[PDB]
Amino acid sequence: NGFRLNHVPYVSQQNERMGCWYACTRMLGHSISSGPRLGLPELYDSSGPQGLQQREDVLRLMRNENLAEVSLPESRQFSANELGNLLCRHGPIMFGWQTPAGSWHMSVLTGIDKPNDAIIFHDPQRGPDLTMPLDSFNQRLAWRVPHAMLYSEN
Amino acid sequence: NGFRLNHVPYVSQQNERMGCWYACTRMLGHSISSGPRLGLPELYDSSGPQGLQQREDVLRLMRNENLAEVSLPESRQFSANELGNLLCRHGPIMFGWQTPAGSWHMSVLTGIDKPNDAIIFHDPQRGPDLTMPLDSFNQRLAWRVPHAMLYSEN
Repeated sequence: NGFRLNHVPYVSQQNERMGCWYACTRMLGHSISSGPRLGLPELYDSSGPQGLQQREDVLRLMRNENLAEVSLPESRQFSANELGNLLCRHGPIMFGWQTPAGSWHMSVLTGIDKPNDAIIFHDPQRGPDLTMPLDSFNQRLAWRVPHAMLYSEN
Repeated sequence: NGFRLNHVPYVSQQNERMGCWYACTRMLGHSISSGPRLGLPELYDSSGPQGLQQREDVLRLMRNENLAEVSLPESRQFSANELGNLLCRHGPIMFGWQTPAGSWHMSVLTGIDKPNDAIIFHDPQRGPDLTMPLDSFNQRLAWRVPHAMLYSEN
């Protein structure tokens, strides 16, 4: 088997701005009353002075709420084993990704399905224990920001 | 809390010679018809000739039955998190350890109890899903041999 975490709890979001942020931190085990000041597009895909501000807000929360970021390969591409290895070290990982309407979303990575070359995740909108192709994850992850993948330090 | 594998099958050693070897390897998913030629003390605590031999014998078994060993840390200590990471990658892990009473035994590591700082293991002579303190595991593990902790490559 391998490379699967097994009771990462499931939390579904409230339909409010950043609803996915609160549900995802909860799946990592944190109870955090604050989050990003604007939307996901700003958080995961800003530029210039806006990018710099959003980055400062995120570092703030990361420090205060005991979250850390995954160092991102310059290739813009994880292998199954790389991801599996990170998950087994770090536990569940909250990631920002861009869906097929161009909307950004957050989900929690919980495991790797090596035979079908897929990541296993909880989606705070769509449900627990979904999979998507590893090729889709690499394509859609928020590579532009160093805070694309957050894991708990607690 | 702590990473736990939840269905490793339990196999007892009966009144068989080197019965703990056959039980542990069966708990790991293998059917292996032969085992180390000398006993447990020689497998886990030998040095000089009786030890370079048992090292050769065990590497051969590993090659033949698709088992591999965990690289032991220089510090001679594992953390709760590191053992969890190891179980997450490799599945159940059979370990050699020395009891207070002085004899060597083999057991199967299955999970970690973080809150109580303990390992969870199947003991072929004492039963399933026992725990012992992590401090005990570190004190009593067969650190002298590189094959202290074996896992399945299947």
